[PDB]
Amino acid sequence: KWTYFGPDGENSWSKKYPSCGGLLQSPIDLHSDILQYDASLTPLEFQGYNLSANKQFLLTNNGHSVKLNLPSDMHIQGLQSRYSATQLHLHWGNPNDPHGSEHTVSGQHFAAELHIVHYNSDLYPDASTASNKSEGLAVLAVLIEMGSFNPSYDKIFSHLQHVKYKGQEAFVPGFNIEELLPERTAEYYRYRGSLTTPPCNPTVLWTVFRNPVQISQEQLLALETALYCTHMDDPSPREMINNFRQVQKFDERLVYTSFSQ
Amino acid sequence: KWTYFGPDGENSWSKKYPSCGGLLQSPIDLHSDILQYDASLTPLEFQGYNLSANKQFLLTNNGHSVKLNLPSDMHIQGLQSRYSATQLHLHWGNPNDPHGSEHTVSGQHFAAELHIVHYNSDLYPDASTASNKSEGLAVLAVLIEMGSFNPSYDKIFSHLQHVKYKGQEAFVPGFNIEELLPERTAEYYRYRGSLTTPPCNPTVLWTVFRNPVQISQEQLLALETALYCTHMDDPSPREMINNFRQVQKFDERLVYTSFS
Ligand SMILES: NS(=O)(=O)c1c(F)c(F)c(S(=O)(=O)CCO)c(N[C@H]2CCc3ccccc32)c1F
Ligand SMILES: NS(=O)(=O)c1c(F)c(F)c(S(=O)(=O)CCO)c(N[C@H]2CCc3ccccc32)c1F
Ligand SMILES: [Zn+2]
Ligand SMILES: [Zn+2]
Repeated sequence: KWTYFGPDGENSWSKKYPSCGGLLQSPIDLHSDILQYDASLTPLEFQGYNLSANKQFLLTNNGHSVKLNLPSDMHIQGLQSRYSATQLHLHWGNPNDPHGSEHTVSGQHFAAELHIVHYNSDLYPDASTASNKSEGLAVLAVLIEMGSFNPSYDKIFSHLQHVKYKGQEAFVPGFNIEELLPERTAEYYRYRGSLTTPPCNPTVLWTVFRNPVQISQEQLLALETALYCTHMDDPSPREMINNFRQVQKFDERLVYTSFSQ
Repeated sequence: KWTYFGPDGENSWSKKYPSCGGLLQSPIDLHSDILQYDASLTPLEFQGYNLSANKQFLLTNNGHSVKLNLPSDMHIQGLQSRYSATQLHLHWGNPNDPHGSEHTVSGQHFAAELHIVHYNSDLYPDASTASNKSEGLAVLAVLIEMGSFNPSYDKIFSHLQHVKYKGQEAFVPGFNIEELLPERTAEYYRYRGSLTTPPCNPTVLWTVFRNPVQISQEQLLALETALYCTHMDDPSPREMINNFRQVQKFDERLVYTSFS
């Protein structure tokens, strides 16, 4: 029953999940002293991201997150193995402090953050298996700032009032997930880190795009007010707010960039 | 035994020291959204800070930071109770990322940070006893940036090579500790928080001065490279670097400022 607030919050995770106190932890602050240009970081290609509108995909509130399941024919090409999609989810703040990205940039939080989780499907038959293995997971991260209304993100947000409580599931028609990515996807930060929730496995190759996307104040307010960590019938409801982890020590790591300036 | 790096680092402090996972944890980012002017916050008076140059004060490396012992006649006046000095110490990063303050300002780290710890001597006999009690401690924090050479900080830093390893100790002749405080000490942030090291008791009234001080690039590099966490005969030595805690969540709370 880990949480992001109170006795069971982040400084206590490592009591039950030892990797959360181990090395290579994410998220981190992306700042100049630890950035190094790497010309071998060539463009990723996003394959089968255009999910058919006539198909539908499962949206679930598991109490800690809201995730959309993605099909294994969706993949990223460019890495040293194929990585297939398994799910996407978000992280965000609260109505009175809409600053809940996980990674920060020169010490500043963005409003929210989208993660698209993939696993090495060349080597493993499912993401759970991959998650304990060296470079088993690759997660793409999109920074989200308060700005213009975003119709593509709204294809997800329009379904949240239907997965308002833990254990609830809804179906989302397919759309082109590439619409959720920012401009100039060839410009990104890359680093070795971990899951940012229990069990904090240090098995993730992170790609954080350099450019943020925008969603509106009203979309952030919906996202921040729609969802609960607890079941529909729980007599001690908890809102699902401020579901991001603080940034972590670097432990001598660098972050490699595909952009030189 | 706790450290700042590896399996014994900050995220595992709460196993042995449960307050590190509880309420009112420090340090925090001081940013505009959470700042509120409070006209009640008047200037502190630093009494007994001009330490006898005929007295010596113990500097020790405890494996976590370098600390100078301070005398109980040194005190802050201006708070509801008298708070008497017990020790000062510093936190810093490393020469590849030289930004190791504990508090940040609009998400930005300073080079380093000086803390002068005090305890409520009106209510408790010594800082150890106060440290887990209501209203027990008060810490002053000075932000440090690279700039001009600082003679006064050099009164401490010139002794660092004598306290290189864990368990080593040196003597520092009294000097005026107020020389380590910045300009316009009436300007400060105040908030209720905790120790930033085990046992992380939530018993600290924090005062962080608005203005930083300067030390030279050579002085900052000395601080970053002079000390180890380990004993002299340890086959696996460890540099004392990056001895600062990551900022904590601070939600539905204000930091009060003595300035607008
Ligand atoms: N920010 S993040 O990308 O690190 C990240 C999460 F933020 C997050 F919430 C979840 S979870 O499964 O919904 C919560 C745990 O129950 C996962 N899922 C993890 C749990 C273990 C596992 C195994 C295979 C694929 C994904 C995950 C996750 F990878
Ligand atoms: N950043 S800080 O101001 O919170 C702070 C420290 F950063 C730090 F390193 C120390 S310590 O004594 O050197 C190491 C054991 O905590 C202390 N000392 C505290 C620990 C408990 C205690 C008891 C009596 C006097 C001082 C302290 C500390 F208050
Ligand atoms: Zn995530
Ligand atoms: Zn300190």
